[PDB]
Amino acid sequence: VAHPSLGRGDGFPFLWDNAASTLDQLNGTDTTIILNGFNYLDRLSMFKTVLEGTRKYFDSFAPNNTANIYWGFTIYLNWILATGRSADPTGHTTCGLAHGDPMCLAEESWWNCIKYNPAAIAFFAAKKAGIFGDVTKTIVLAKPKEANSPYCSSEEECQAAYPDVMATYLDYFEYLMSLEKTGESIDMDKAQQLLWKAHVTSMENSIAVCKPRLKNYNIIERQLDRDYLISLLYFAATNFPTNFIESIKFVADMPHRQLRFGDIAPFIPDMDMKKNNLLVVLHGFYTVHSLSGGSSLTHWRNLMESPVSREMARDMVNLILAGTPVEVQVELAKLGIPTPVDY
Repeated sequence: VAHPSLGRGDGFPFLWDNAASTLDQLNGTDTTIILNGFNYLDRLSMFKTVLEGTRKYFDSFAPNNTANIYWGFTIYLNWILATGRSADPTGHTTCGLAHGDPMCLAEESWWNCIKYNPAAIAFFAAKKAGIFGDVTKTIVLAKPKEANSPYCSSEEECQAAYPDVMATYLDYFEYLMSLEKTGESIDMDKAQQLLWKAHVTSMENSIAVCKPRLKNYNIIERQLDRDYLISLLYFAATNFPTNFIESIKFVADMPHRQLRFGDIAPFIPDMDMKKNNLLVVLHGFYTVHSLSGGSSLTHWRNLMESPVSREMARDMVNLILAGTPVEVQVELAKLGIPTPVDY
């Protein structure tokens, strides 16, 4: 069974070796490639194939492709599986439960809802850019069952429903492809900024359509979900790295199980101090955001235009990841955010 932070045991995702490295290895026929977006292993392949296709850009920094910035959502896929957050929370199907199909990722899961596109649409953008080489096969995606679903099931449908999402992931992969023609080395800060801009665009394009799924969870776990999504917008503006090491550091500090009535951070007794602390912090970003009418995020983005501000903001993120109990509003003030007051 998948471990929340360790994956299969060493940090790499559960069933890492079973996922495809190249499009050749995916199931299909001679004119089609078949992917089930609602299956863990196929989603893992959507990540792994891009990781193998982009390996050459990050090779001189570290072994085993661990400097690649595509690890972020790859590691979070393992975490949503390991913690039961991809399973059907309604009780209407056995999708994702141990007595049903444990690989199945539920349509009604809020986590699956927000994380689907950074797998699938990003995969299409990579293909279009030529990350995979030329590919004559047609991609066929398993279809959702809900009518008027937020989950798109083809290249054209995804393009039409989420055009900005497709475009921003494309910008990232097009920038990587340009390194082969300019005969230049990779600008890490610029590449990271490009990938973050796609992730953020995806989150923002999915927030309203995935919102109703929040109601399938109790109020404590549900507020964590909001806490997380809002916090991510703040973390992205800092250009914090989404490589292997940093991603492992984040999921280690995330709760290992779904929350329930009774859980109040930082006094959750089956979690270490680093997890309890991260939960307080996530809610701290939500509170600043909420009390300011979202205006703190706008200020934060403007301040994060400066590379020196971004470096200082990443230092605060490292303190937080180490378990240091910093007050978010007080730190944001120190970096020049006017901090709101409750009325």
